[PDB]
Amino acid sequence: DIKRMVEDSDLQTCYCVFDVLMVNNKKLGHETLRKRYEILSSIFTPIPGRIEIVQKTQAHTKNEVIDALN
DNA sequence: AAAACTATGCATGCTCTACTGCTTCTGATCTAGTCGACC
Repeated sequence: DIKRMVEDSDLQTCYCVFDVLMVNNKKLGHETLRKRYEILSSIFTPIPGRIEIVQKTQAHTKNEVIDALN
């Protein structure tokens, strides 16, 4: 039940962010994914266990996709 | 010496106050099921 955390449970809630759509009266929804990913590193400094940024890896072949799936 | 008045004990009924047993109401507990929302 991440849907409803229990107080006695040892595990806690974590937020893995993979997009930003607005920062300081600047609308990022019409921008490219590259620029939003770049901006996402200038909003918060992640602290493991509570808030994090999902890692994206560059790839330009099908074999890379298959290796990641495996 | 005989008769009338009064005292005390006892029977009698009725009324009132504790104790035991049956029935019903409430509280507490457990078990089973439903719903919100996600995925």
